[PDB]
Amino acid sequence: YHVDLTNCDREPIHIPGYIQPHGCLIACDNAMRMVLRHSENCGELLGLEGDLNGRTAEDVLGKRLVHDLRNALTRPAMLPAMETSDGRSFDISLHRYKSTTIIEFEPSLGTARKMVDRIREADSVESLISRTTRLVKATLGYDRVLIYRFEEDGAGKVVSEAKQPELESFLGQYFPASDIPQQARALYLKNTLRIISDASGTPIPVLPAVDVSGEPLDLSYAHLRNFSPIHCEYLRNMGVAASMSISVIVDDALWGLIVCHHCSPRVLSMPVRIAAAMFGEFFSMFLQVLKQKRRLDTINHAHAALDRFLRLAAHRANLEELLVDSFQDFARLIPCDGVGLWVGNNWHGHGATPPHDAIPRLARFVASVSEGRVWATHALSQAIPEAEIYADTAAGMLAIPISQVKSDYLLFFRKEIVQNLNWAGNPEKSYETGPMGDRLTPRKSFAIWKESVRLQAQPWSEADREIAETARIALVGVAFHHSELMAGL
Ligand SMILES: *C/C=C1/C(=C/C2=NC(=C\c3[nH]c(/C=C4/NC(=O)C(C=C)=C4C)c(C)c3CCC(=O)O)/C(CCC(=O)O)=C2C)NC(=O)[C@H]1C
Repeated sequence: YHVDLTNCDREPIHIPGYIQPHGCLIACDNAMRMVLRHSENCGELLGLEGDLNGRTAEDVLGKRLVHDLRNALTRPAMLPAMETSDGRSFDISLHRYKSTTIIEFEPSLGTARKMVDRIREADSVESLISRTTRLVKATLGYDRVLIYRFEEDGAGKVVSEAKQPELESFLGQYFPASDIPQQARALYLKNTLRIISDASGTPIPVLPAVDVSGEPLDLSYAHLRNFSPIHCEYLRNMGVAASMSISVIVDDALWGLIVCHHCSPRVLSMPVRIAAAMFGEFFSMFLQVLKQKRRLDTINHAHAALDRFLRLAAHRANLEELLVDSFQDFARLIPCDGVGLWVGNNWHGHGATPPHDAIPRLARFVASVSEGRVWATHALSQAIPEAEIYADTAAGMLAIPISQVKSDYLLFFRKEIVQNLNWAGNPEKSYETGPMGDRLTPRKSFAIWKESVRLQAQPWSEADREIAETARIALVGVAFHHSELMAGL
């Protein structure tokens, strides 16, 4: 077995058989009686000799320490400043997973509260995320701090950045979903924090990698777990020697990551990591609440806007004329780059929309698939091949029925997503490569993403769809109310 670009999507990164060099690791049985595995550097760090496997935990660590560890017993217990029998001092991380006890040893001020105080008053998602990269960079001292937000398809967008002036910007850039494989996302979801202390360091083998019964050691919750050589190469091509990531959990899902990159080796001590993880939890909670508030404000605004229109309709004899005069104002309901009105087989457009002569084909399509419901796509050329030609202007379409009887619609459009990019990076910046080649570089990642979203628009969110359904009911309703008046006209 060797990992490469053909099979890295399935790399079993939870069982790498190695740890990072800034600590050592002992695996014991579920009762913590016997040593089953140990990293090769345990002898050096703990002051021991030969094969530790088979020796008892007490033999290896001391009765005192084993007692304290048992008492501490999948969320790892953090025990700063513990001592082994001979007086060597360690920050110890202890957990049980799959009924194996894993003990991690690192040879070894109100920070979290003060950091959290500086974000608690953020009053929008942007205000929260902008200040956080700045704050985390200043407090933790990394050369770059980013926040990635995952799109619905899994792609990452770099939504905030604080960096050393001489580093290139990645702000507004996207990376393909495949840049972080599924197993990596599963581990990000399980552990608040992920540390890479030295990307160019030499990893330390776990002894044995595979036990007598054929089982590998599952290091899913071990902070010393080594990382993929694919990512190692990616980091090295970027000039990045160390990282720490904080998982952003919103509504029980992985919303994104706060990622700290350092151009030289770096690892935070256990007490600072505890503070950073606590910060991450509060950041996640506050973000969750701010997203929810923004959604509420958006729905509230839309209802008020629909009421304003209904108020006008109550003083107009001719609803169709009112719609022809007003339809552009519905662009305020749902973010869009254009909007149009298809009523009585005539088209009226505003903003970025398909060309006038393309509309009858589009309207026939909408009438065939709507079935009196909101219908939406962010890949219009997949439904109408001829739409490819105008994808630069209108690649996404959301259609709202506005009559219970006639095939009349209000149509919202969005441009293909590359047209709305706001990328702060340097197009002249290039990257060196290793054996796997230029795939493992930001430049190439971004190019792959751009190619993957050709002819597609930003997807219509659940909130967009909810507003559209409310608008359908309002407009179908008022059309029915005016139907005798319009029959007369
Ligand atoms: C086929 C597998 C691939 C792969 C695997 C891994 N990626 C991991 C982390 C990771 N990779 C990236 C990708 C980036 N794309 C960019 O464009 C960019 C910067 C502009 C970056 C940094 C990211 C964002 C991350 C998240 C951590 C970080 O940002 O430093 C990963 C886990 C590493 C670990 O064990 O902690 C695996 C495994 N990466 C690939 O690119 C493909 C080929």
